[PDB]
Amino acid sequence: VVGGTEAQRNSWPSQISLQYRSGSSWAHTCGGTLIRQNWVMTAAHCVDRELTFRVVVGEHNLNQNDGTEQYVGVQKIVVHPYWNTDDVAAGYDIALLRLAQSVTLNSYVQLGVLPRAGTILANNSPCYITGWGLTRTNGQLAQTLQQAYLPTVDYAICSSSSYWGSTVKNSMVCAGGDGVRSGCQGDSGGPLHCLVNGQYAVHGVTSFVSRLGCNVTRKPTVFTRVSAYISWINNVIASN
Ligand code: NA
Repeated sequence: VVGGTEAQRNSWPSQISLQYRSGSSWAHTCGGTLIRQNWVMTAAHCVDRELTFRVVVGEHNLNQNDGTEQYVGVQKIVVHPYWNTDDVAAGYDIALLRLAQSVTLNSYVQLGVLPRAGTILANNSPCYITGWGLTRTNGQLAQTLQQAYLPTVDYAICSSSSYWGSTVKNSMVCAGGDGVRSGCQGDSGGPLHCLVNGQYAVHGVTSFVSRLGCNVTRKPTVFTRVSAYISWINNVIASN
């Protein structure tokens, strides 16, 4: 997250860190959203590589003992069948991870609330991106979970020529684009939390930024639109 602020420990309890084994340690690669006690929602592209993955819930600081973490293996990966790793602009950048154990819920560990199917936010709708991604373009991962206020940019504006053009689809949410704040590498797969009728819901799964940089004016961060995938989500969980 470029131009973020450190999140309070209990603001975003559905946020997880998806990590891969890296020698005798684990490295954060992507975000995710706890949606069942044994199911995480993430970006398909976060799991294109043939790695050993684990999920950390109740995680705040990647580099320090928070006293609140639970560490769980990924037992099953279900990627959207239409996902194509060479065509992220096509969409479908969503995957569900079934965890080897059911996590315990507390104030640091909660299910992410999802929008109703079909829900599209009005332009300029208030949202936060959260994650441990780079704090600057070509930068380093955050230690502490960050958040950045990223208002939505509607499909008509986001798919206009000075924004993302044909690259953005109606199956996606755009947010931000102010040249100051954004998603960056390592935020992928994590939530866009948007405030709708008094309640935050996870409307976005972080998918991509410009190749030119994370915080590039009129290249808002693009998210897979959760509300387009409600039946797919339910269908996967119900059969797994
Ligand atoms: Na920690």
